Amino acid sequence: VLSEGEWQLVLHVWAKVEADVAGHGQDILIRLFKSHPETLEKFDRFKHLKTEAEMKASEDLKKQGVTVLTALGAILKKKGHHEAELKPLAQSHATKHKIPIKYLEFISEAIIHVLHSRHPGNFGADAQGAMNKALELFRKDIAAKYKELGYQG
Ligand code: HEM
Repeated sequence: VLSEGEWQLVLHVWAKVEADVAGHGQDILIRLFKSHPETLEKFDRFKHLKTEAEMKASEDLKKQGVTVLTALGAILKKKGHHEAELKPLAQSHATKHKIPIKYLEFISEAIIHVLHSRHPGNFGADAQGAMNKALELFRKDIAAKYKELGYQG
């Protein structure tokens, strides 16, 4: 369970993401695909992209980055009270997209990497620890839902 002070560190860096969620989403997805290229294979819409340049020019990838980060932002703003938000997300990602917990760890690592690079003014050590806690809680609750849904993540 996160403290309110930890939630505020999470929400204060998310406020900067929201200055330009599209640009942050491009950076985060591209970082994920460069660090863990196997994850790109899950996105049938744009798994054909070969280079970071193609990735940056992809309108579909940009829209996906907005979709991801906006859904995650809604979850974070619930400050752990995210049962309703996790239901459809767990179901689609367990059953339709088939995203292992290991890949949610990968995208969490990409989010932390991009925030560390872009936002040193709001992502010092304490803030990064709070974000890690929030993302661990997200993955913990998602993994429990995966099991309820019949998916070993
Ligand atoms: C913070 C973690 C994540 C969040 C909040 C998130 C959120 C979403 C949302 C809102 C959608 C659209 C609605 C839906 O299908 O449920 C979506 C679609 C999708 N997600 Fe995720 N996602 C996350 C992580 C991942 C990861 C790590 C992968 C793959 C490695 C992935 C693969 C996909 C795919 C393939 C789609 C369908 C894209 C398409 O329409 O072609 N997701 N995600």
